[PDB]
Amino acid sequence: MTAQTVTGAVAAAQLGATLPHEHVIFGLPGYAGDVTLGPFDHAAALASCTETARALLARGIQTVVDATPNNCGRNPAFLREVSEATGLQILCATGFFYEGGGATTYFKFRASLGDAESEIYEMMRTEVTEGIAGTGIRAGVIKLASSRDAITPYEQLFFRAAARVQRETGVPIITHTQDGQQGPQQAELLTSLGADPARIMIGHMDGNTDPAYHRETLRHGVSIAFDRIGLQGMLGTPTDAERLSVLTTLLGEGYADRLLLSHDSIWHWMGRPPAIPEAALPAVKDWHPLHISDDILPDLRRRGITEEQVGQMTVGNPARLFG
Ligand SMILES: [Co+2]
Ligand SMILES: [Co+2]
Repeated sequence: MTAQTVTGAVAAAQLGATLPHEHVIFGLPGYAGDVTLGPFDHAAALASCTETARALLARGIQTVVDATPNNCGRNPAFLREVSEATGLQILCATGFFYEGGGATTYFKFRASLGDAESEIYEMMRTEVTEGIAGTGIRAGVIKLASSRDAITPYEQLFFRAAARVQRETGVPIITHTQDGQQGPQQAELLTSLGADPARIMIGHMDGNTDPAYHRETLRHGVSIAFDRIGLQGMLGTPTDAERLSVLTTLLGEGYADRLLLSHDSIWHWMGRPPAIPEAALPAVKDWHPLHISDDILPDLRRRGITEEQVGQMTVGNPARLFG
């Protein structure tokens, strides 16, 4: 095992309770073009993010997996600052985001002129085994993403590169699914390429409310994450009540060792600060990284989920997957 964090290798048994998909900082592609009126205040970001990390530690959370793709404001050196200041363990990612998420097209262009898969493979392999941008800070997971209606031929370059790095290094893979679709397809493709199903987490599976979809995904041996908990009724995301309805069904069916829980929260936004309109405030009220600890786990316990099941989802599963 060992997990590769931004401060170094840590044993699987030292990961503790983990949030496996969050964003310490995050910018939607294009934020860097808005630098003049949306500059990065490093001191303010560090204060805000350290405060958040201290709050998680208070709740028994010892590790966070930052899922931020390379083109979405990823900043390993900043993650390391937050980690060294607080003791919160942080894994960072290597990967690029879905083909309708912007940026792109740099590799789209390179793919049209040459062997982009091989170049993406070398990037992922270098960032996992040696480090990111000269810093010596290594990625502890590979980030993949697909579009809603298909895993596009362009997206597949990244899936094929990631599978090879996975086979060679053991590194975990976590994913983005768009609008509650393609989970079975991701699982099929990655397993078909010989990637280790005990080291794959199919993401945003809470985006779909039909348990048959989750079950099919789960036939492939992989883990699945209800990782946007708290983001409610916003652009097709279900409510947390709908999420927990599906989760308790799956727990009742013995799936606790393959379910994981997160918020997909953003602790500090790159670019201009977010301007949330009045009618959207309910959607984001509970969308912050203390919601699972304070609201969700106690609610599951009230519903009859056992301490053993909660510990499996929040501690056991991450140790196996990331550790
Ligand atoms: Co995502
Ligand atoms: Co995310």
